[PDB]
Amino acid sequence: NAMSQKLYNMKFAAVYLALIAKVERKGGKAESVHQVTSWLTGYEVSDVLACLDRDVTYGDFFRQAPYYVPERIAITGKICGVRIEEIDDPLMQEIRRLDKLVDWLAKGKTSQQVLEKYEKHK
Repeated sequence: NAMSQKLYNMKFAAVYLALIAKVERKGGKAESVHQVTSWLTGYEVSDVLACLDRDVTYGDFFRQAPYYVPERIAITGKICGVRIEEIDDPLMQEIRRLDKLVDWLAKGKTSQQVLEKYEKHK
């Protein structure tokens, strides 16, 4: 429930491990989190894991994402109290899109089901 830009300067590793803990507490798997994070940001799963041993901030992880996936614009709706598509701050908006993907995992979707939700075909 970190809502402000104070989030950007919190350490990546602790913040990301808390996402995983949420999913594991609800019977999901750490690997599913890595998979949806990789999909969203363009980071390889191994890249995400390497960041656990760095002192990079959560904000700087998102600022340096190699390739945001086009289908992420379809990640709409509410999370952490606010409408994702109406978030003005572009960095917070990507962060909240990850929170939405992780919410699906905490709610029992596999990463395959989450990707299938947002990948759009002609």
